[PDB]
Amino acid sequence: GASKLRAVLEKLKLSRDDISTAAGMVNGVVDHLLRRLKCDSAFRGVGLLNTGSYYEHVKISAPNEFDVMFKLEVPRIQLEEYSNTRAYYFVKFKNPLSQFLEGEILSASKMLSKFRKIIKEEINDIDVIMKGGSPAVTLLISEKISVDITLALESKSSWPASTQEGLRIQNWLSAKVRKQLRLKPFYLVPKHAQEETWRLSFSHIEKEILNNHGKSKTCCENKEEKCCRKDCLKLMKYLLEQLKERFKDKKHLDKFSSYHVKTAFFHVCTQNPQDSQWDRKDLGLCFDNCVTYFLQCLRTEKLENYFIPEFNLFSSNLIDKRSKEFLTKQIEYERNNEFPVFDE
DNA sequence: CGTCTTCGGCAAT
DNA sequence: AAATTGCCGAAGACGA
Ligand SMILES: Nc1ncnc2c1ncn2[C@@H]1O[C@H](COP(=O)(O)OP(=O)(O)OP(=O)(O)O)[C@@H](O)[C@H]1O
Ligand SMILES: [Mg+2]
Ligand SMILES: [Mg+2]
Ligand SMILES: [Zn+2]
Repeated sequence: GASKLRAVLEKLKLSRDDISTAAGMVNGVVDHLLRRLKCDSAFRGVGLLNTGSYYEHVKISAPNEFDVMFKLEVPRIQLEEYSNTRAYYFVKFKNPLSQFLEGEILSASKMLSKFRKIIKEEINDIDVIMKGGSPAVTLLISEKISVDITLALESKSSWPASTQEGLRIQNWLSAKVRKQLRLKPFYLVPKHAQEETWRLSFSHIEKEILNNHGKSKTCCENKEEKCCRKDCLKLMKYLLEQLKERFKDKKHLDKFSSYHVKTAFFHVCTQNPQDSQWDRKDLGLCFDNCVTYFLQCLRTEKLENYFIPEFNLFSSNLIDKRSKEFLTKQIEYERNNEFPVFDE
């Protein structure tokens, strides 16, 4: 019901007064931590990269969770793939970060220790409190707003071989745009699989795609070309959020995150490259495409990382089969009854 | 649809 | 020498 879905999206609209107060609190704390980190020899070339739903304009309910990425431009990087995970690597150099070296590989553990320590020493100074390595630190500002701070290495090199067949946007955002996007740097965040591994990150490309998302260059720039891509992502994020809360006493949905929904959404955009396939009048049909695709990923236990096709976010090593069947069962029930979790 | 606010980039310090 | 910063304009809440 497109009429009901529009009512849900109004409920999910952020308060501009809340945005102004929340952004002010986040920026003040983030700018403070950047100034301190820029004073350290190791974090000398640190820079800010705003990531996540808020800066992608797909945050729902309230601006209570922010995601920032503190990126270091590292030089002469040499990646070594860990096992055959296609997404986790060991970092080597072909310098400031010499202190974090353990042998010849860059220690994500050591680098995370100084990162957390410098931030923790600076957070006790401030009405903010600090709480698998990525995000490095989670701040709670005034008991209302949480900010995930992710340490990240910036490599301006060509993307690793595992991403060769990823970012399949040629028939959607154009091969010209895929060439320019893959020219931008890629990022490595400390994530353990072994605690000295780094995981590939493309949150900057995800933000850029979401804010320049149409086949048409003028998509969502005027009233005539308002698509419902972001509305469908919001509805999918809310559906998973309401289900995880409804079944929080059970532990099945604890492994599911909004990134699974966001990754699945990018795949639906590849499957439906035209803006006419995302017309505002067809919000219920477009949302059902996102639901139908997400059910297919659950049932087949296959949800490829949008940038690393061989990395399966729904792998059996990552999520239990009973968790996928449970979420499959609940989504099918929810769809067959006009999504009761939206009313709550 | 005009107004106001925030965010992102990068010449110019 | 290279990190900082002010500013322009899009995105989107908001109302009338
Ligand atoms: N498993 C993952 N693999 C790769 N990148 C991830 C993963 N989880 C999160 N990210 C990156 O971190 C960012 C923030 O993720 P987070 O878990 O905070 O949710 P989100 O995308 O911000 O949406 P919301 O916070 O509203 O649920 C994402 O935009 C994504 O780019
Ligand atoms: Mg977020
Ligand atoms: Mg997070
Ligand atoms: Zn659009």
